[PDB]
Amino acid sequence: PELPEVETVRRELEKRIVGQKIISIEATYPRMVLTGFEQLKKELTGKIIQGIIRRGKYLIFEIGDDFRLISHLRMEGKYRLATLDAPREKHDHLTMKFSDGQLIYADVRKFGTWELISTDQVLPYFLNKKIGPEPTYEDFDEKLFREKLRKSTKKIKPYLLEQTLVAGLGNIYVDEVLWLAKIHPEKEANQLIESSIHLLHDSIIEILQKAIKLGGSSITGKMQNELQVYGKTGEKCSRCGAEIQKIKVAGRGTHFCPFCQQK
Amino acid sequence: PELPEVETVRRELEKRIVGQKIISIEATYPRMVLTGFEQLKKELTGKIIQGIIRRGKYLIFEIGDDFRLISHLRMEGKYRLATLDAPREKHDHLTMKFSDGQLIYADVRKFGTWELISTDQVLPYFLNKKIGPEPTYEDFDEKLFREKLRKSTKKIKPYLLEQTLVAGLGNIYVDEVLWLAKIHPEKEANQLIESSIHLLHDSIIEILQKAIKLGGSSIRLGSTGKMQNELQVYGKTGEKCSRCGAEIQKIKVAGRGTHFCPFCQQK
DNA sequence: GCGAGAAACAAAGA
DNA sequence: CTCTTTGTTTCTCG
Ligand SMILES: [Zn+2]
Ligand SMILES: [Zn+2]
Repeated sequence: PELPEVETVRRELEKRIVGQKIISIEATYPRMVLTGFEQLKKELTGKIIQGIIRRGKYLIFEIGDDFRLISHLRMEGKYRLATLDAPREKHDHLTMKFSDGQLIYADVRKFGTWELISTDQVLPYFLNKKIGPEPTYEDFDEKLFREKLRKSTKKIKPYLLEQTLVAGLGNIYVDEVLWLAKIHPEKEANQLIESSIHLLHDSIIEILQKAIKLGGSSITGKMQNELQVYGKTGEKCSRCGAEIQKIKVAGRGTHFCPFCQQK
Repeated sequence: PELPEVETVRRELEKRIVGQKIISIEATYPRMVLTGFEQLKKELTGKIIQGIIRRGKYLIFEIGDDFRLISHLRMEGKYRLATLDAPREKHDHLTMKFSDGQLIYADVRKFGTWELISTDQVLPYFLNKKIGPEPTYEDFDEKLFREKLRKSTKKIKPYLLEQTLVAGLGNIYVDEVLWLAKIHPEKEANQLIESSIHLLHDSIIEILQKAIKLGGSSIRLGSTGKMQNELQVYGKTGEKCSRCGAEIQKIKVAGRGTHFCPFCQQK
């Protein structure tokens, strides 16, 4: 999941679990709680979920007043709400039990993480990750973006995916955005023109905000209907009729139009 | 690679290339020759490799009389000897060709460097970097070492890594030394006792010489090492300390992965 | 001071 | 990027 998907998860959870008291926390894979499962159990049991925030692809549960739970799903993490008598599934790892149901975290890869952070350490935690700005016209400043790009010979796709220029792009939306901006994924950042950078800036926001609006991509989101390159190897570019190509860039599957996006 | 690995490489090359005349030097990544690839090609082509020395982690090729080739392998740099018709490999950057084969330099991450330096600028090259002493009893004076430590607030692990106190420790051997001397990586230099310092000094020499003897550490020319079997903490996270039984922990210290026994090494 | 970060880069690991 | 980490050194930041 990318930013839009995480934000969709944040909204669904906000509607459903805010106000709920945690009766118990149990784990079949405590190691995914990097800060220590027993500590987390001690501090959050009996507390009320007050809210759920997001920064980048990170979810932030406001539980009690002193601590926050920072959850990253990584590649395959998924939350579901189940009844109390719900049977286990193979890749369930963690559960928060409430008086009339439970919030289960599952992850086939076991990459996702929980981190218990004191409230005062949340801003620092994100500063320290060097996470870039939210992809909004409010936060994502084109001048700073331009300045950083002009200073780098990094290929634009991998650089965008670092999360430092702007937060929230994954493999799917980076390909979408480069297509929309007519930029080759292996173009060196400092070869981008000013106008090209402007369009890239806006396409980042426009695609990610649109995808939030459609509840993310499901491959129950609807953004998958609006994908122009991801998964369309061989099909015709809607803009020029060229066959969409798939190459590997810094180890990642990459879809692009060979006419609309040229190095 | 660290000092022991560079020494192992220096030995293997010394045995195999001294006396060879350079027929050609070619590069697919000329930018790693920081002083200018073309000048290097022009100055070394046709000359005989007379010897290879080492200072710290640096290799020093004596080729001809007027110039020295100073090579640093940084993180992953690797030399090998191949036949003349050898296929290229993905991360090969430079080759030095001889009449019966070639010496190829490869480096996945492209951190490694070559520099052409005139012979009478070699000693100043090293002085200018402030490289510390070689880790031998003869060169590594405990008295200077002590004075430098007593005067500094630096955390001991990053200070050792700087190469100025003593030359040749990298992330592996610094972790190993500190565990042997029972010193916490984050301990400030000036809080070290004279007896700690003495033990530290000796452990540096003892580990780096045992490492050279064992042909270096082969984790993932030079690649037949045995020292990796003698490691006590580096990469042993979650395993038992061999001295006290406690769980080896890993933390980050000045940006580097750091393995210690928290029982044996208290800050 | 100092330590922290970042640059240079690619691929493996969790 | 899903993100972090890696056998180094040199450099700028705060
Ligand atoms: Zn097209
Ligand atoms: Zn111990």
